Amino acid sequence: TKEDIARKEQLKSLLPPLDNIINLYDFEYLASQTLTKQAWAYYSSGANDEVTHRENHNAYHRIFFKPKILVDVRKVDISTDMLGSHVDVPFYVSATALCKLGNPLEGEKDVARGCGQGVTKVPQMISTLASCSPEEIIEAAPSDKQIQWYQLYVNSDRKITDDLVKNVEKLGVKALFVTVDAPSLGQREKDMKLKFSSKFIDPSLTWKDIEELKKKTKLPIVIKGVQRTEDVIKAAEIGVSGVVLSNHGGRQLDFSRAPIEVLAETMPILEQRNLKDKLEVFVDGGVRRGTDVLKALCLGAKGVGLGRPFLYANSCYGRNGVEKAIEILRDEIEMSMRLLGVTSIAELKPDLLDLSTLKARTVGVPNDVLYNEVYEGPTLTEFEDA
Amino acid sequence: KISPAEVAKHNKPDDCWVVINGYVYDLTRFLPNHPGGQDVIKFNAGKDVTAIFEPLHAPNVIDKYIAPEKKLGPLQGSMPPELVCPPYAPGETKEDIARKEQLKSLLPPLDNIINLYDFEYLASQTLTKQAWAYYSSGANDEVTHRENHNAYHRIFFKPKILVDVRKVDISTDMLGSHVDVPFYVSATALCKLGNPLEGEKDVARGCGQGVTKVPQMISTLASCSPEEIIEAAPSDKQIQWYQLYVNSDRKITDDLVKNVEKLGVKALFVTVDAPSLGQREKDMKLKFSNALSKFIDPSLTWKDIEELKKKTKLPIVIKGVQRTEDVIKAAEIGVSGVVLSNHGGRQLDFSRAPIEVLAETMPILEQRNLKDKLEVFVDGGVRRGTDVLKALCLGAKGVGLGRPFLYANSCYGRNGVEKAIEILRDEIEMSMRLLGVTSIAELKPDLLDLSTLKARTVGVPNDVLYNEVYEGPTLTEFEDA
Amino acid sequence: TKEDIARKEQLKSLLPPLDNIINLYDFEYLASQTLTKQAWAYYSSGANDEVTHRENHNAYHRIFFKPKILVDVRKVDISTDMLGSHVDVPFYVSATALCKLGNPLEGEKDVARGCGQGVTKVPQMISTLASCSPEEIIEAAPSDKQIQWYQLYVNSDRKITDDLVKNVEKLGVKALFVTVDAPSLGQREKDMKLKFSSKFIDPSLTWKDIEELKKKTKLPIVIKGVQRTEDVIKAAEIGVSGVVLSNHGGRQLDFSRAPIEVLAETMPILEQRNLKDKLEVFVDGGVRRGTDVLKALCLGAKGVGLGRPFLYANSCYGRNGVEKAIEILRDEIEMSMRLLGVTSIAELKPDLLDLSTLKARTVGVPNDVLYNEVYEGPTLTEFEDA
Amino acid sequence: KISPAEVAKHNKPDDCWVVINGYVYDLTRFLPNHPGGQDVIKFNAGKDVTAIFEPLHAPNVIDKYIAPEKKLGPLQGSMPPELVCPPYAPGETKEDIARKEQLKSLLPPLDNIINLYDFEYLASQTLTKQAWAYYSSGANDEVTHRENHNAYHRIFFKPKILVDVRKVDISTDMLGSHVDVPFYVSATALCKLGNPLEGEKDVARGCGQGVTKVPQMISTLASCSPEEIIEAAPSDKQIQWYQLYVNSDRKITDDLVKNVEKLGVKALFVTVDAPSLGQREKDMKLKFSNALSKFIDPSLTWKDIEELKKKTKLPIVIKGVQRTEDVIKAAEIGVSGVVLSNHGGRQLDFSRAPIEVLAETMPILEQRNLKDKLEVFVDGGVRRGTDVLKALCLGAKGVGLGRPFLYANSCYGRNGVEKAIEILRDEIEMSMRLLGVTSIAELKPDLLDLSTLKARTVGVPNDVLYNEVYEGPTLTEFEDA
Ligand code: HEM
Ligand code: HEM
Ligand SMILES: [C]C1=C([C])[C]=C2C(=[C]1)N([C][C]([O])[C]([O])[C]([O])[C]OP([O])([O])=O)C1=NC(=O)[N]C(=O)C1=N2[S](=O)([O-])[O-]
Ligand SMILES: [C]C1=C([C])[C]=C2C(=[C]1)N([C][C]([O])[C]([O])[C]([O])[C]OP([O])([O])=O)C1=NC(=O)[N]C(=O)C1=N2[S](=O)([O-])[O-]
Ligand SMILES: [C]C1=C([C])[C]=C2C(=[C]1)N([C][C]([O])[C]([O])[C]([O])[C]OP([O])([O])=O)C1=NC(=O)[N]C(=O)C1=N2[S](=O)([O-])[O-]
Ligand SMILES: [C]C1=C([C])[C]=C2C(=[C]1)N([C][C]([O])[C]([O])[C]([O])[C]OP([O])([O])=O)C1=NC(=O)[N]C(=O)C1=N2[S](=O)([O-])[O-]
Repeated sequence: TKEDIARKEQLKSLLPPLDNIINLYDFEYLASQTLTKQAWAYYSSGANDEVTHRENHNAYHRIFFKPKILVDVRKVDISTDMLGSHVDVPFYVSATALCKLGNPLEGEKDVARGCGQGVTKVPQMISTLASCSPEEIIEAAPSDKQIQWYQLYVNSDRKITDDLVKNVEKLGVKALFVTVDAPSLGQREKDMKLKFSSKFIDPSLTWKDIEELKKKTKLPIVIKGVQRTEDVIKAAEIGVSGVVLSNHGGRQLDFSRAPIEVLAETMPILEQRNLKDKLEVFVDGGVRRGTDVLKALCLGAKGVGLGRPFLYANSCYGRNGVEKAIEILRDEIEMSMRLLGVTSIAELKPDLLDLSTLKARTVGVPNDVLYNEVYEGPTLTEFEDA
Repeated sequence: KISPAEVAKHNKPDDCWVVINGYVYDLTRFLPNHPGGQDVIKFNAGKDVTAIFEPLHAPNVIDKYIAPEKKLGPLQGSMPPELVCPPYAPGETKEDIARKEQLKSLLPPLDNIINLYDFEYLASQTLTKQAWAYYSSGANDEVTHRENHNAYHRIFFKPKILVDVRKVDISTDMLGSHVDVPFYVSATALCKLGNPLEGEKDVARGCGQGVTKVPQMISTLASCSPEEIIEAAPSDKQIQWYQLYVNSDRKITDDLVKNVEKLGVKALFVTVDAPSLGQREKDMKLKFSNALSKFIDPSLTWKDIEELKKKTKLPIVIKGVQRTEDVIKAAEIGVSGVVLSNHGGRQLDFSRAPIEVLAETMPILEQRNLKDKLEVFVDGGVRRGTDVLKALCLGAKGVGLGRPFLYANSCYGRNGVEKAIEILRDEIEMSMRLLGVTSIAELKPDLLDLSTLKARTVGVPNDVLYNEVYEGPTLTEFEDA
Repeated sequence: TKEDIARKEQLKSLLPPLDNIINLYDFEYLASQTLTKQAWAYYSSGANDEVTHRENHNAYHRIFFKPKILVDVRKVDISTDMLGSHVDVPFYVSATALCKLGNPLEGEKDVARGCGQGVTKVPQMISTLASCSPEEIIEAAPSDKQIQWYQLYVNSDRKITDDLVKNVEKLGVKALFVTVDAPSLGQREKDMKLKFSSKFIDPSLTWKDIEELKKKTKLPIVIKGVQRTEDVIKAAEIGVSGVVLSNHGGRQLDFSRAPIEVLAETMPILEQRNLKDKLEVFVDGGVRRGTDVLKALCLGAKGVGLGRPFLYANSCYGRNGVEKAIEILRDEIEMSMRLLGVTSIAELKPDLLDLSTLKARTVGVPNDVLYNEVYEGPTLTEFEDA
Repeated sequence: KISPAEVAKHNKPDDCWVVINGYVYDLTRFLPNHPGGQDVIKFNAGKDVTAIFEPLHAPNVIDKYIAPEKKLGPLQGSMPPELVCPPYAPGETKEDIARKEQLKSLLPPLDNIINLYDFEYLASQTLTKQAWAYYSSGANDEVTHRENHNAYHRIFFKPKILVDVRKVDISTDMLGSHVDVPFYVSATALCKLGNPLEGEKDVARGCGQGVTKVPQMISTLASCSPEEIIEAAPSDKQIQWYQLYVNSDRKITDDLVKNVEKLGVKALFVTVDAPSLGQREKDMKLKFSNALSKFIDPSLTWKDIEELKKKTKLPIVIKGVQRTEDVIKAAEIGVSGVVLSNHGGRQLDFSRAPIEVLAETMPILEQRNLKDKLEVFVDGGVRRGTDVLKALCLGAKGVGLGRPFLYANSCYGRNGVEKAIEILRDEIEMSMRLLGVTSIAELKPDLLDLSTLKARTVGVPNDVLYNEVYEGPTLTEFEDA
């Protein structure tokens, strides 16, 4: 109801200067105060109780580092290559449907500008349901070396997909991410709630359709949305290039595991089934700090993705916001490796980690209301009255 | 003919004379065995209690429980005016109207309810204090009632991708019939507290009127008679199940089984987990400023259930089993099923959550080959479609809900019970696709991550001095705000 | 400061009628509002951070029951015998120094009246630093069969102790509890704090002094204050009768284990070293409900003790308070056995218990301030405005 | 002679000219290597900065760090009035006086402080915002800083009874000397933020004036010179230890070791866990509206420590080891000790708590026989006497505290540092009796319950809808109140 004015006093001239944004949560606190209710509902939502959405972040907290001291770390190099090309930093913007709800004027173009306008050029997955055409987004994209991938929601009308694959290969996208964790649109009750005052995606998809989609294209194929060791090993038996261990930001099945627990489980199997070199394994979901990024790289992930932080940077400070988020994260990784005693993404191995309490995901017995309610704790000292 | 004078006189505990609907009853022998505590009858002895009485009981109870020669006689004209008891609402102020504006249509239109918690919220705001305490309470500290639900959250899923999940089919077979859904309505006592006009006649209706029909379990302590509730059923194809408390006068029980069998209920669920009434302190508290009885016999034994099979042709399900050895025993006397339950945490506190006993029991049932010969149901704390799926993956034939159907029926009558069925039917169908399975038959434990099932912790007390002085990081302030 | 008047409007005629006290916590909420600050400080205190004081209660919550259904439980008998005599119920009032701070007019006499004035007669441990003489307390004691024990703080001046042992044996006390967990008076900073506006106990005590104290008396001897399996087995090698597994209500060493964890550990060793029949093992600390009592009895304890609940019942409703607390607890035990499917304290064995998470005493990693601070949960439905 | 005009001119990042105490300095080469960030120097370039400068630095720093020919010359008379910088208190309003009434004597009399948390509380109320942020902050999310202390609580005790604990003796030997206590004061940088007049000269004093004297570790970044701090020591028998950051200009480091060795410090603690400055976001935040440098060389290697042994006769302790393999390496190059530390959680977040690495390390040190040849110290989050005892039982020779001595010295100067020593000396003595041991030598791991050491959990998110609607039990209301 006419909040738009209050909200406008918020973003107009009260957002702080980008030089004061310390971490990816600041982009998120500011976007929750100014985005429109339906932008906010749609970007932040999770499926149902959002325990997977949050467990995704929190599972990073079950893993602690075992650093090395007295290692020369004057120079640290954080570039890696993902899926053939060499990339500046080991993370990427992952794909967000409808980026124009938050940044109406420039949509997923400003993200494209942000991933290539600064020193660091980060990859950008363009969403099949992006609110700006592939055409435009790739054209906004400031800088040759900055790479871009299409993620695909195969349609029931396979005609539309085949044309679309062909048209983006024409446009030079550098790989195909087929999202398979969404045969139906998980329930996101925050949306639902405010929406009170699908043909588009084919629920029939199958590994055979991935096999045929292989033959219809030359780009590399990454299945986005694996959540089991068994389908990582399958995506390897039908020969795709990649697999993103992901549960769609916890917007699809609640009580799906966090990707980092599934990565730590799958990688030893890959190594024992000898498949490890044959598969790029990416991981996204709830990654908010450089040490999160680094924990996933140490276990074997090739690149970790981020959806919501970029998206809220982009919605509050447009393409410049996305540049600042790209470097905030770039400095976190870089400072932490220096502190970890490694100098290059390939040095990042598992023995930099204490994985002994990775499975200490607990649900504690219900608090004792009454005992807690009569108990009074000690008190600090006081200060003279006056 | 009995004079008011003579009547009123006997207002004392070892001589309870009371009047209900212009009739005097000698309730002396009766009150220590009144299911809803003897306090009510004791206190209101020597009065005309009909307003307490008439709106909370099944129409058949005076005839069914009191010896014929205790129905004393007609009261002459009427009581003294301050001897007719007004409707029982302990602790309720004149609130009755503020909670009636609260419910009168400020209750949101029934197509805006997104989940089963919405009905809890709505009922906690509009229901009568006696009925909220009665419906929402657990035994003592309620740690088993909360634990019943949180134990679900110690289980994660292990989904399949790129499976054609175009058509998914959630229907199944429970106890001989084929049901549309894998959940049912468990027996709750006294539904008229929250739905004074229809009570159970409305859950008979929401369960059967729609394109999905859910099994209904009727309670031995239901505020409507089993005839009234079956007669309310709108569909000829919906299943009703009768739940039994066996009385110390076993002929009373024996007539009751014969009766519900003729009305055509389809199974007999014999509750065995309340030999004594658990202590529900929110209720208790509500009378102080507002445990045995012969009614539930505290002597049932495995031999009784052995004798009941012989008296009946309905399948018998033992409802209230809390450990594997009793699951295995129930199997050995050839009963058809067992409902793993702790009665919604209203009886022993620190009884375990049924999802955890089921994860324990079903592998022992498989290894003993008794697995295919006993259907195992589970209830307690099931609020979402993925709780139901966690139980079906571990082996339970069917999942019971007692409390969400009581708040739904309480705020919205039968269309609440039908809406509540759609919420949950959609949530299950919806996560069967995202799990990559298309039929209940495909739910297997290899779809669950069971490795932290047992990670039920009690953490050490924390340090109020360390945390009293710690300040966390802060977010950026706006230039304004 | 003149709170005494407000406080007096509290206890005078605003305490609820004893018939409305539902559980042992109600006695505690009411005593915290009316006791004098120094009574309250001294009764509720723990050593230092009070984590042992609370862990004592909470460790009961790590243990869940495995009940039996379809057991005739029309009749349940909860009496047991402790230390030779046969006792009504399996719990006892444990010893509280200075009971007159809360009940100034009748001190530990009203407790003595309370343990024998009703149907149930419960034991009463009389404290060496009780604020009423043994003489009086035993004389207040209404009823022959009601039993009473002295607990002893041996003095440095052993003369005073020897006379005192002899004088209480004269007075018919039924056993000696020597408290050994207190060679110094643990720091109870709530006291300390309000006290801003020892020869009495011998820190030299040793198992030899217990050996000699055996020869100077005929009463049975219980060492109160064992906290290790090793000294349970020692108290058995020098032949005393009992041992109370206790850490003095967590007023002595913080980070002492809860008695119930130590009981569950010690009892199998006793059984394997064959000593089990030779030792009564009691257990007190943080027992507040009948199911607590029952969990300790199932593992082998002979009787569980309670300090603070009796003490606050006694300070708010004097001897009648203590009667009501004795029956509140008596009905809890009795209802729960009925629900457990057992009919007699000897039926209470370990297999009535799920001890699988007894050691799930966890300290979780620090909450993530910022993530939690930007996250907003789902919302219940609302109700029309008006 | 230099004219104000010429000076002020160069107020730009690649030409920093600044005036401090009537003297112009060319600080251009210098500011990217200024330990307290280059931002301060950058911003105040072209001004007379003496009020920022004079009150926060050791008296010897311009002479020790700047090339002699950069000390430009005398400034002629004085700056423009709005070019003399006022004392740095970022984000502090005129608050300086409300916090000065706060501290002026409404600070409670020093014999009422019951524990080390009291000083935290008092300093958080009276200290300057720059100094509270600086002293109290951790890296990033601060989970290692809090975790440093809570890890203690995952260890319980296993006490002895009926042991004669009449006389208990807490004294011990650390690094060759015999100390009265098993704790010491770890090096904190900039003590003048919280104690502007004496800084470190007062912890030299509280540590030595009393009947108990505690070892003091002096920082390479101390706001007083190592001479001033040793000269302040009141007792001839107290131990001072020097902590080193080695600089990229190794001659600067080499002169510094030679110097502190002549002043008679007793050990060299070489911090190795901050090659780069951890990101302490409370500080950061305080300048926005208020990481390498050559100063700490990011190239030290095990060979450097190998070369330092040859240059020195002090024992060398490596301070900042976070894993067993580096404990074992430090042992293999024959250094005397290792301080298991993560620098008070100010450097890498998700580094482990030192009490847990020590429980891991000491059994591997015993089995390799290196156990007796390396003294292992531990710091981080030690606030009570039973934390110290948990570390001594597991093997640590001595426990370090950096932050409680900084709040104590900040609110109460040297008598705070002496009081803080008594609080902790009493708490240790006191629990050695209740453990039943009378000497540090008797503390062994068979006195600890170590079975839940590793029970460091992160629980699943909980269900805000289930808990939003649950109401717990309530206590009895008074008839009144
Ligand atoms: C005439 C014989 C009676 C029979 C056979 C009878 C039977 C029952 C039964 C089967 C219940 C269900 C218990 C539950 O689950 O809560 C009940 C509850 C109750 N009855 Fe009766 N009743 C009788 C007389 C009375 C009388 C005379 C009163 C009037 C004071 C009364 C008041 C109640 C109340 C208040 C409850 C609900 C328990 C509560 O307070 O939550 N009943 N009765
Ligand atoms: C003349 C050469 C200088 C030397 C050798 C020097 C040295 C140092 C050292 C060793 C520290 C300790 C760092 C810490 O742990 O926080 C420090 C801090 C600091 N210095 Fe200097 N400094 C110099 C010039 C300046 C100047 C000209 C300013 C004036 C703006 C200044 C302001 C500060 C401040 C503000 C800090 C504290 C860091 C904070 O803000 O928390 N320094 N300096
Ligand atoms: C957030 C989001 C949105 C807004 C949208 C979207 C998304 C999300 N997604 C997801 C992804 O990309 C990822 O995975 C992320 O997010 C991760 O996590 P974080 O935590 O970081 O956030 C998606 N996906 C796909 O594939 N596609 C698209 O488009 C998307 N979107 S939806 O579908 O959901 O709408
Ligand atoms: C809640 C409830 C009520 C109200 C009542 C009742 C009950 C309950 N129950 C129980 C059952 O049904 C179940 O189990 C349920 O509840 C579970 O939980 P949830 O959580 O889901 O809810 C019962 N039972 C029988 O059988 N009967 C009857 O009636 C009942 N009720 S009482 O007895 O308690 O009254
Ligand atoms: C509480 C208390 C008080 C007040 C006092 C006292 C006590 C206590 N104690 C202790 C005992 O008795 C026990 O152990 C109890 O308490 C248990 O716990 P609960 O939780 O229940 O509370 C004691 N002890 C002895 O022995 N003695 C005496 O006297 C005592 N007291 S003091 O010493 O501590 O004062
Ligand atoms: C807190 C602190 C400050 C203020 C400063 C500083 C520090 C700290 N550090 C560290 C040490 O000393 C230790 O480790 C402690 O702190 C532990 O924790 P607590 O929790 O106990 O407190 C340091 N270190 C060295 O070495 N140096 C120096 O100077 C220092 N400081 S900084 O660097 O960071 O500035």
